[PDB]
Amino acid sequence: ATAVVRCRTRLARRVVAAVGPDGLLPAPCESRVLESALALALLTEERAEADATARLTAYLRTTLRTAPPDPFQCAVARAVLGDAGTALDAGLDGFDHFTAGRKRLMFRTVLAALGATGFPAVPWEAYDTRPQQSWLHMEMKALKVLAAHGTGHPDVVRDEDWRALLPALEPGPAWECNNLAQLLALLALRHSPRHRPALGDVLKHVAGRLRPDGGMPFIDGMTVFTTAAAGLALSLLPAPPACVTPMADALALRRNPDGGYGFHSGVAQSDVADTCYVLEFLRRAAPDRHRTAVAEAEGYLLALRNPDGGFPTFARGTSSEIAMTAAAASALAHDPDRREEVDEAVRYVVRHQRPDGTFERSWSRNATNAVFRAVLALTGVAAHGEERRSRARAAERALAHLAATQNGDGGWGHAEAEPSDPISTAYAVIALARGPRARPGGPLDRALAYLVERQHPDGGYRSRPDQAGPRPLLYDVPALADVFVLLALAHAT
Ligand SMILES: CC(C)=CCC/C(C)=C/CC/C(C)=C(\F)COP(=O)(O)OP(=O)(O)O
Ligand SMILES: [Mg+2]
Ligand SMILES: [Mg+2]
Repeated sequence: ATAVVRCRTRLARRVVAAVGPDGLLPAPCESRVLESALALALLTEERAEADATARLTAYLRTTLRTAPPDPFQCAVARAVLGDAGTALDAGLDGFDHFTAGRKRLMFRTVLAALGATGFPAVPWEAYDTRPQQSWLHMEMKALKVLAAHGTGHPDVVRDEDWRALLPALEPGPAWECNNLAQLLALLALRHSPRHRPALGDVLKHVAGRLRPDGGMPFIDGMTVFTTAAAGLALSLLPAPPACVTPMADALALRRNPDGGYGFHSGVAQSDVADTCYVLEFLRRAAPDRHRTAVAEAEGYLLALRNPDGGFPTFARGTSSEIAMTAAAASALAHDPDRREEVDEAVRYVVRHQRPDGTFERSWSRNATNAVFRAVLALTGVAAHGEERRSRARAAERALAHLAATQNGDGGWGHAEAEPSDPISTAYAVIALARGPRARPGGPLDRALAYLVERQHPDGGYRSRPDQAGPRPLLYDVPALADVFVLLALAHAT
């Protein structure tokens, strides 16, 4: 076969082999500077776990010298190891997202709590947030408490503020698998005498979470998202492997009561991104065997839909997002009775395409992610007449954006002038596979050649990460590189 089909075959063998007997693809998260700095400040303040704090310190120094992250995470590390204002500006430099205002408050309060700058001079209600992802309520309350105590106004804190932090005192792994949220809550809780009896036991577990490199990961892992994406890729191969069945079973038995899926085992918060991948996978690999879970996932998505036709990530009434809306459109299009909601979602996508053919950055920091999501919805949903033309013109502009920004090596990076990486290129490939058939030396041809070239001798891919959280801060789940390249090659072959 062609070099691309051979590449696809070697990668599929590797992804199949990585799926365990429990049907899950392990997907641990790498250490991150931000959480390792917060863990270091917490353990230092409590004079606890000397061995762990020594390793955290060495991890932070090594990482700053060899692989420094964005300016905000660097300023955080420097504050705990020891300009805050300019680092925050460069970190949120052109962060064009509906959460920018909240991120400015969050990030500045983090830095102030670590003694690098003053606390924001804002009304205490600024830390109020409507219910969204479960752990966000806890994070904002933690920051409010830290600011209240940090500025000398502890009496400001109300019992409803403390109550939101109680999950951080539970034994074992972090609530919702989110180490950042627990660390912020514990930094706040250590200021409360009536909560300190529970603090000692949890610092022991926090300290035990360190990874081999001495750091602390953002989250425990992303095995639900990764397993679902990998099953989708494998189910798109000409002859899908047998393992797709235990993978579908592993996902289905983890569904939440609302019918959706969280990003890892034990995450009770469902989200649209995870659910759409599981739904797409189950629809292809086990539509009868898991008919009930499929129906429950569709119901989950429809219950989240916003009145504007778009879909949020976590909760109805939070701002719709383009990538989530395109994903839900594609996932819901397999039933002809949801046509009205699918059409309204695709129209939302078209309405929000930018004048240069792009869409948005949100949970991915490359522009190609939202392009690939949008192009699949624009070209995957059936449509005719006026609506077909409108969607085809929008898809054409998106694919033209890809062609206009393709790097010389055939790949794409996080931004137009960034070096290529396999994940960003994988997303572009999925979109381009909906354009005209590949030709010698054309954009899709060259992107496939790039991916062929970047394959490791062990058949895998090592990529710069693209996932962000809290946005726009990158975190690294290495298992995703192989999975998304395979999804790209399955789409394109
Ligand atoms: C699965 C995908 C790709 C999309 C949905 C987001 C998920 C479930 C990602 C897993 C990691 C995680 C806890 C976050 F990114 C949420 O960040 P955080 O709550 O800090 O985000 P902000 O709302 O503050 O930006
Ligand atoms: Mg957050
Ligand atoms: Mg978080």
